[PDB]
Amino acid sequence: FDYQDALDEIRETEKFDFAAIALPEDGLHSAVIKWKYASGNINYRYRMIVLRPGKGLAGLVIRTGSRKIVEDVDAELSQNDKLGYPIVLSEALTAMVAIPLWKNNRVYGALLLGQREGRPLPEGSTTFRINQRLGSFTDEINK
Repeated sequence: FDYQDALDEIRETEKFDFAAIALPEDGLHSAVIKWKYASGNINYRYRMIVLRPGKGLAGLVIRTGSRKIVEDVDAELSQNDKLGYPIVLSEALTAMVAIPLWKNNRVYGALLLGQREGRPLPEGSTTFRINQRLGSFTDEINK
């Protein structure tokens, strides 16, 4: 209440083509990660993404608890990497920053900021800060 709006603000203000939030959800005998919120999406395929623990770009970020930066998806990610990151394929991202969302002293979800069509990541994305901009969540800085 309301994460969609905040997501739009960040994407609109920081000038990204795409933004999304990954959060934990209850599954049968296993918690899963889904892309619950999205801004500037080109289709609705991301809604169908269900990730087992540790999997996907979101899972990589949740596991390491530190941000992941990809200036150029095409050149930096292997075929295997790309296949294992469905939202990247689904949204046609050519560059992206993924940031761990921390609730309390625990890594919780992930914020993805992405670009399309070869548009570079905005200058300063490397030290983008979640705190006081996404409700309760903070990033890995000061952890």
